[PDB]
Amino acid sequence: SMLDDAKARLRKYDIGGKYSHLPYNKYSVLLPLVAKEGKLHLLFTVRSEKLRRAPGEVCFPGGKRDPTDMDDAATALREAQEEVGLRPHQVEVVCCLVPCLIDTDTLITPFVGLIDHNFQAQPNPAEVKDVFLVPLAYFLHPQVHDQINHIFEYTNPEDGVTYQIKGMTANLAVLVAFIILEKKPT
Ligand SMILES: O[C@@H]1C[C@H](c2ccccc2)[C@H]2C[C@@H]3CNC[C@]31N2
Repeated sequence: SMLDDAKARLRKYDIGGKYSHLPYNKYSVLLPLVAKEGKLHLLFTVRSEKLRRAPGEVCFPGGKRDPTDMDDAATALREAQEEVGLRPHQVEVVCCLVPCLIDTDTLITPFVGLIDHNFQAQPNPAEVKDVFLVPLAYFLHPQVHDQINHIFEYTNPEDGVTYQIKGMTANLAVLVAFIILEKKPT
């Protein structure tokens, strides 16, 4: 099946806990995979303005580890619940992808999660201004704009609204698309 095929591909790139004990400032992100209309999609947030860290940007759900988190996957799930109301029974964490090093003292750990078909996003307006889906296949042939910095523009065919996706978020989206969609019969 489509979902079993995706999880089996993703498992080959799981690094597990290999890098999780190193002494960094620690953040996790959840890359949430949603099946709709026979295709895979990724779920993105638009961050609120009132936030000190990173206002108005397109990002995956996530944030800073705290002392309650049992492990780095727990951080990602805690933060996804607070931002969009995703509950634990509604997500299966499939793997941990290559972490991202930033600013010399920070390590960001990405987890891929499969999302239950009955989940419906409840944006928390104190953290998130918007929540939207992008088909995974988009990231193999994106609409690119140069700010030189590469920026993707995605227009939702439902309402004509355009979103800009860039930086680590765009890099991780392309990676997940390559892992899941490369070399597939039609
Ligand atoms: O907040 C996250 C994590 C990263 C981060 C960088 C520096 C300090 C803290 C955190 C970057 C890259 C991520 C893209 N979405 C916002 C985002 N900023």
